[PDB]
Amino acid sequence: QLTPTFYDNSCPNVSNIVRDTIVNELRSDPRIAASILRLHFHDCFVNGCDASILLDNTTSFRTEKDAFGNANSARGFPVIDRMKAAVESACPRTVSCADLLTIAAQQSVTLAGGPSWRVPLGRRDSLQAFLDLANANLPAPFFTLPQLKDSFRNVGLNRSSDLVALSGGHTFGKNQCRFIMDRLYNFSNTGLPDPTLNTTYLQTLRGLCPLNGNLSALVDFDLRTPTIFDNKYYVNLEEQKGLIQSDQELFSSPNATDTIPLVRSFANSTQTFFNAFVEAMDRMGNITPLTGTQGQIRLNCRVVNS
Ligand code: HEM
Ligand SMILES: [Ca+2]
Ligand SMILES: [Ca+2]
Repeated sequence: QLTPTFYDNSCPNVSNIVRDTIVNELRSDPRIAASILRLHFHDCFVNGCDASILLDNTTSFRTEKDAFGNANSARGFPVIDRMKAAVESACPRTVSCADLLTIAAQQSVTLAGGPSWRVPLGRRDSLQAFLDLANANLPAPFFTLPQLKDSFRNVGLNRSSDLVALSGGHTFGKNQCRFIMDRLYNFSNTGLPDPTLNTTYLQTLRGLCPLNGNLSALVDFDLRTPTIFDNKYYVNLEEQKGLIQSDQELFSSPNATDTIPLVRSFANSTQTFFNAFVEAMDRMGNITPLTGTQGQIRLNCRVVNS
């Protein structure tokens, strides 16, 4: 069983070292907190939170970094290497990369103004990476609500609260124009924009992402508070201002009978959202972990120990 006190004797300073690393990085890269939370999400949705996403290519298995949901998108790997080295110096061969990334995600959320809590620990590192599984399990922005629900259920998160609360991760961070081009100019082959996108915001987004423009251009997920972790993401949805299709469907999908009340509840109360986010985060962090003597305590998060 995972426990928040796992390193209280072997490495009581691990959380502080992780925090310091992120604080320093945030000065030159204000997007790193968001990037790190996303790395944890993409780690957990593929064979569980086992740091499999951190592994680089080998001649026997491909890296998950080349998955459709990670390639030219996932970032912050060098920052993880940095905190891992700092932690390895303070506590040799003690903290797994899987746990390190989990702590990094929580600290990132807190540093951005979100809730503060101690995450369950005791996870161990995978002996391989899963590219095919990553391509199959990571949800895409063009997924319908039923598809989003299916994706979460597939990895073990059955609750609509899991989906709505965790989607709150889009309260900060960046998104490439490529992922909303259809919503802006030709949605579902209708030759028209997505009707669930506020028309005033549509104009703004079209200006940032013109047709035939730079598809890699970045746009803020939350137009209200782009870098602050808060409940503004849900207020946006209520106004049809969710950035990607998967965001807005939580409020506008024909299948949103169960998610709409959750969106409203989180928009109406920061406390309600924060409580739900921590609850959902710990549930995601509990997805099929390797524990005890299973797996290893990876020394270099990019490669399996030898
Ligand atoms: C519900 C399904 C979800 C879908 C389809 C989805 C999709 C996306 C997409 C398309 C991007 C943009 C990537 C890019 O343009 O490079 C992204 C970024 C991001 N996502 Fe999600 N996401 C989902 C759930 C989540 C969850 C559960 C979390 C975390 C709890 C999360 C956290 C983030 C963050 C923080 C960013 C910004 C990362 C950065 O700026 O580096 N996402 N997501
Ligand atoms: Ca994983
Ligand atoms: Ca925000």
